[PDB]
Amino acid sequence: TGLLDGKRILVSGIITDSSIAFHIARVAQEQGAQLVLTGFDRLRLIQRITDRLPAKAPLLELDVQNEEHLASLAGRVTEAIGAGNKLDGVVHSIGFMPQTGMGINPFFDAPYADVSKGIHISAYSYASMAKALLPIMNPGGSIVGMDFDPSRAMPAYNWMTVAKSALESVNRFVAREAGKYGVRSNLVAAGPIRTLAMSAIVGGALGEEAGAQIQLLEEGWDQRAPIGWNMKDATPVAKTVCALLSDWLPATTGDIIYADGGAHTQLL
Amino acid sequence: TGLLDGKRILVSGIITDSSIAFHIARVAQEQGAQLVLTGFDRLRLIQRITDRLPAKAPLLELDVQNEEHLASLAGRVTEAIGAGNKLDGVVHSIGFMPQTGMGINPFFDAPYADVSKGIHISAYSYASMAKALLPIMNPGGSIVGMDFDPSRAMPAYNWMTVAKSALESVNRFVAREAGKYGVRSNLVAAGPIRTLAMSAIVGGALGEEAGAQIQLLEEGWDQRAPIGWNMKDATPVAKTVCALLSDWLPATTGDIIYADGGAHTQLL
Amino acid sequence: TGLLDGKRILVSGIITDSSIAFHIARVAQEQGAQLVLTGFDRLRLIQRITDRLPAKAPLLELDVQNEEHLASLAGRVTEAIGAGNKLDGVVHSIGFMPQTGMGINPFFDAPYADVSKGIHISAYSYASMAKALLPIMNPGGSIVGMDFDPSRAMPAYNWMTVAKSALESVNRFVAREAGKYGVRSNLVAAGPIRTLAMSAIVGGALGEEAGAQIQLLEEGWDQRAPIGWNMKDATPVAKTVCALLSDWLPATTGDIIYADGGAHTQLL
Amino acid sequence: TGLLDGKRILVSGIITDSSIAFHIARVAQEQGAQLVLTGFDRLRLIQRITDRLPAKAPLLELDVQNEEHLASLAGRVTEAIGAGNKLDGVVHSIGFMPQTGMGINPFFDAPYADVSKGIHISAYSYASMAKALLPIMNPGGSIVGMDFDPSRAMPAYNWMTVAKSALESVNRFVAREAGKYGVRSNLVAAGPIRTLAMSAIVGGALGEEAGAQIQLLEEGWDQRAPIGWNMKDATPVAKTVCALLSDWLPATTGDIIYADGGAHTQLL
Ligand SMILES: NC(=O)c1ccc[n+]([C@@H]2O[C@H](COP(=O)([O-])OP(=O)(O)OC[C@H]3O[C@@H](n4cnc5c(N)ncnc54)[C@H](O)[C@@H]3O)[C@@H](O)[C@H]2O)c1
Ligand SMILES: NC(=O)c1ccc[n+]([C@@H]2O[C@H](COP(=O)([O-])OP(=O)(O)OC[C@H]3O[C@@H](n4cnc5c(N)ncnc54)[C@H](O)[C@@H]3O)[C@@H](O)[C@H]2O)c1
Ligand SMILES: NC(=O)c1ccc[n+]([C@@H]2O[C@H](COP(=O)([O-])OP(=O)(O)OC[C@H]3O[C@@H](n4cnc5c(N)ncnc54)[C@H](O)[C@@H]3O)[C@@H](O)[C@H]2O)c1
Ligand SMILES: NC(=O)c1ccc[n+]([C@@H]2O[C@H](COP(=O)([O-])OP(=O)(O)OC[C@H]3O[C@@H](n4cnc5c(N)ncnc54)[C@H](O)[C@@H]3O)[C@@H](O)[C@H]2O)c1
Ligand SMILES: Cc1c(Cl)cccc1NC(=O)[C@H]1CC(=O)N(C2CCCCC2)C1
Ligand SMILES: Cc1c(Cl)cccc1NC(=O)[C@H]1CC(=O)N(C2CCCCC2)C1
Ligand SMILES: Cc1c(Cl)cccc1NC(=O)[C@H]1CC(=O)N(C2CCCCC2)C1
Ligand SMILES: Cc1c(Cl)cccc1NC(=O)[C@H]1CC(=O)N(C2CCCCC2)C1
Repeated sequence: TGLLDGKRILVSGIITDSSIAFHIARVAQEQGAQLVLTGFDRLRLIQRITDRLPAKAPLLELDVQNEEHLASLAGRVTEAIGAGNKLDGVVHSIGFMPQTGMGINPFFDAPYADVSKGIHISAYSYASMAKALLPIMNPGGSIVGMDFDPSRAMPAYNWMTVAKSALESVNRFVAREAGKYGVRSNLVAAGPIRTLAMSAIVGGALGEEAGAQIQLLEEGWDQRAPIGWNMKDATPVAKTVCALLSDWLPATTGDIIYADGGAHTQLL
Repeated sequence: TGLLDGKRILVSGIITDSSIAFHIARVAQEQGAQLVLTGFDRLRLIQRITDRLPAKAPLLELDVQNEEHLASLAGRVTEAIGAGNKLDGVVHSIGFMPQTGMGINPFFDAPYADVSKGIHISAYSYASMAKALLPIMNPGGSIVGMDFDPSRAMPAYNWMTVAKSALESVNRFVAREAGKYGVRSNLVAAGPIRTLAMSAIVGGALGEEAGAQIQLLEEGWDQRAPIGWNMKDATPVAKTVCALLSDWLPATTGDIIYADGGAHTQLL
Repeated sequence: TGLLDGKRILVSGIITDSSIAFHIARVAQEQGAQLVLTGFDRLRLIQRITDRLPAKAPLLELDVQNEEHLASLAGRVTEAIGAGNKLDGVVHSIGFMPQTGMGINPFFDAPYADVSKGIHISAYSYASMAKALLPIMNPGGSIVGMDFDPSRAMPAYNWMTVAKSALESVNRFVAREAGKYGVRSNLVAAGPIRTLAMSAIVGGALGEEAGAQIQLLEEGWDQRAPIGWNMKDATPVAKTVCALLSDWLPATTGDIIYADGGAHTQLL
Repeated sequence: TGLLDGKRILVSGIITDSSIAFHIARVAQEQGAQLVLTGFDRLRLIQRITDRLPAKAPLLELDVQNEEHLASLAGRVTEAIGAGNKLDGVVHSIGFMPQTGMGINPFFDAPYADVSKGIHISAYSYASMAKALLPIMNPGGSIVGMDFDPSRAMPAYNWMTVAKSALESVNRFVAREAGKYGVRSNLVAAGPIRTLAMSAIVGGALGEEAGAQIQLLEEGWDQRAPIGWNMKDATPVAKTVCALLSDWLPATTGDIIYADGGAHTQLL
């Protein structure tokens, strides 16, 4: 009697135990889902990480910039879940921007080759993955991607902000395509989560000013959030993704659900 | 093992079996919730209607323009659910605008006394009800109100649109207050639902042009919605309200969830 | 060869020499406009204030809660500008909320009678004034009102925020009506301007916490604004209103122009 | 005594006499501006076209994908306007998406190489051009780019919609950089303008369904616009760009001005 009992769900984006996708996978399994995981490049690492999940789940390789991986993905998923079975859910939890595109590196100095690679991985791939998986998704199914509200500019996030603006637009078009299959497509806009890399940025990995700016953003976020915001706790975000994967938001698509403590609704 | 197992939830706004709140109440009971209902003016009618719900629920009188009713409400609710028990949820499903404020009656001809009464009932009362009930709500609780997206003007909806714009603003302030209690506050923006009164408007009750315009809006809504929109089915809306009443959107507050088929995300 | 050469423009909302409308009137006259002014209650005061404007302008009494004043207004304006002449512009620079609706007074404690009076004056009156004046406006004309961005909640502004949310909605409907006359309707959303009353609030007139919160908002606004924000200078706002009154934004209506230093486009 | 008397303004994006930039250039010259034009690839054609403008203006080559052209641009502009003179304005009126990214070609079938080229030209280049020209812009100056509202998905516009979503985000970051120079950055979101290429699309150049869909969008736009919308008249758009280039919107930056008849403010 879990929220996702019987559902077959693909989850991308695990790379460490602090990955938002690790917590999405954990909560989905606690609620009865059967998972297929996808991982990029370091598959030995990812397998060792996902051994800590509450249940076993097959791990498939997927580099979203690799056309061969995308073309073979549905077949590999079907092999893993059994002929005649389809997916009920897909989680896109993938993002990347080269360091020239973030941090104290000036906005104008990011070469377009770098920005293009960030937009490929962070925005276009939401459409790539939907293209690959919709043919093996059931009616009533759900595609969910992770967003960070890009409606306003901010220090340091720079071209990643642009990539998220693109992703939000991509999501509204994926909803048009997915609708033909009876499938919903939505994003969860999360507040800041202190992953490994974010702690590295606070420690100055992308420059001192950038670290300082992110600490100020984190502090302000919890202040503005009427119910507070705990950057060390991804569980509320994971629960929100599972809500979208369930049968309980059946008339929402092309849309963005804010799991951010309510901060974006408050000026100060 | 229902979505709302053990939760005590107040539901306002039932007046007929086509009321959106009737379907919210039905689905919440199917998912294990224990309800207290509130009704306006025709309590004999409302009792006979709610006899058709799957489980029994006490009915309390509440005119939101009546200060005495509001001042006594928490005590009456506590009497109904038992001393030492509090509410986990509150549903505001209340709206009203005099006929001078809607339909073919010119926008400029609505007297302010009429508009004020519509705004009192449709917007201010969301704050009134929160004031009354927050002192008897548990941490983790949820206040939900019904919205119709007023971001753009449209024919005939006229001053009711203005009242909804006000309600959206009220909701962001109620979230600030509710947050002190560990309680969330959100609206569900539903697509058009063919209630009794809406069928009456399509039949020309507020003028012929108004009826024609609403039929065009309904048709366009289903067209734009990537997953379609069934104006005769309130269940998807009721499910969305129950999602917000559950524990599965714990980091959303001051916000608006669109249960509209995705229509507001598509231009055409 | 001023921006507004030959145009006849009604300007409401002057009460002191720090009124935003005083600066709108000054700049409009510097650019060639012929004005008619309207004033509320203290007409002797207002006349003495407007004697300092660069050119003479007739002053008419207008209490927007007074139906007789509204019903007679067009005739009084026509008397002042001459039979056979019409207005090219109207400026609404009127707002009010009782002190129970702002400041440290709790949001839930504002009586609806108070909120209703604030919404009447601050939102409904935009429609009242358009109703009164559209019959004596020329094609190509422009109605402009003053807004403070209410898209997010904030401390202390409380029910005035709600009134502005209502005003934004009203403006989109006034645009529908005005369009029949070839007239545009828009709002200017200004950043914070340190008028007499705002200095009084910073000095604690609506409670100490409220004053502290407004000083923080002011400081943050200038920080966020990419071109800065000078709360002591209403001229940039006045220029923006004159831009809307001119012939140079002929395809904008139902809309909001932000004269806020760009602050609403930046998170921090 | 023109709106732009004495101002030196760079205008990009002319390719035919139906180019929106041709009308921007014409109106700016009618209002006293001194222009420098930039053109892509067919410079003989562009020179013959711009011979029809009311005044002479030097034409410089600029392919925004060409790094050498960008690196040399400021020097070439300075050579054209005279050492010791700087620009007061820059107009970005550049867009491109390969045909795989628009029309009836399925959204999922656009190769990323194609999408990337569209985003390079249509979005990244707004930042490229600002980088190149800000060092030779005066305080009080203005950078303006052309937008088509991408807040909602729509048929056929497909990946160009995504590129515009990216451009809107880019504009908010360019505003941060430009602010250091005392320069504003804004976009004008225009309604549909029947250029040569758009007539070609209506005639079926990107598929029959796409042409049909654009005709429906055009018709609906004029219907929704409270003051109407004339797709054959770029002058209202050109005037709006000149308003932003003038001194009359001095507190607007990082923002979007809608020159669309008010259509985006109305649902129907
Ligand atoms: N951390 C936050 O503050 C935050 C906030 C809101 C949204 N998000 C978003 O959540 C998502 C997950 O981020 P995270 O914070 O968990 O970081 P993460 O580093 O743990 O996850 C990013 C993932 O993207 C994967 N990835 C990179 N290149 C790839 C490629 N070529 N093919 C496939 N996968 C590839 C990485 O392997 C990694 O698993 C991202 O979309 C991020 O933008 C993060
Ligand atoms: N029907 C739709 O298309 C639609 C769409 C979106 C949102 N909504 C909203 O959903 C909510 C419920 O509307 P509905 O369509 O179910 O209509 P409804 O008529 O069934 O419900 C409106 C309720 O408000 C109650 N009410 C009126 N005055 C009251 C007062 N003084 N005190 C207390 N209650 C009072 C009525 O008794 C009734 O129960 C409203 O907020 C409405 O604006 C409706
Ligand atoms: N000051 C700011 O920070 C700021 C920022 C953005 C928008 N605004 C808006 O600008 C407008 C003007 O405000 P201001 O700051 O210049 O203050 P102000 O006090 O100088 O102007 C408010 C005006 O409203 C008038 N008014 C009140 N009740 C009236 C009635 N019954 N009939 C007619 N007029 C009536 C007052 O006489 C006064 O002239 C208001 O809409 C305000 O909300 C102000
Ligand atoms: N036509 C409309 O309906 C409409 C509506 C809103 C916005 N817009 C926008 O207005 C702008 C101008 O479009 P238009 O309709 O006048 O079409 P247009 O074809 O006349 O202008 C597009 C211009 O981009 C130029 N361009 C393409 N690749 C380039 C490159 N590598 N380097 C430099 N310039 C390059 C072309 O030469 C051309 O001059 C675009 O941003 C477009 O997206 C158009
Ligand atoms: C919010 C912020 C600022 Cl202001 C400055 C720098 C960094 C951040 N926050 C992040 O980068 C967060 C949000 C986000 O999309 N990611 C991604 C995580 C995966 C690799 C690319 C970045 C991590
Ligand atoms: C959408 C629409 C148009 Cl366009 C014109 C007229 C009516 C409507 N739709 C409605 O009025 C719907 C949406 C809404 O808030 N209610 C309320 C139902 C309760 C009494 C007041 C109106 C019913
Ligand atoms: C921005 C702010 C906060 Cl946060 C708290 C209190 C006050 C304010 N700012 C104001 O009230 C500004 C903005 C505004 O509409 N007015 C109105 C001025 C006329 C009388 C009613 C208020 C003055
Ligand atoms: C609005 C629309 C639809 Cl719905 C479908 C197809 C085309 C369009 N409209 C356009 O493409 C308009 C708006 C726009 O950015 N351009 C650009 C003109 C320059 C080359 C790339 C496209 C022309």
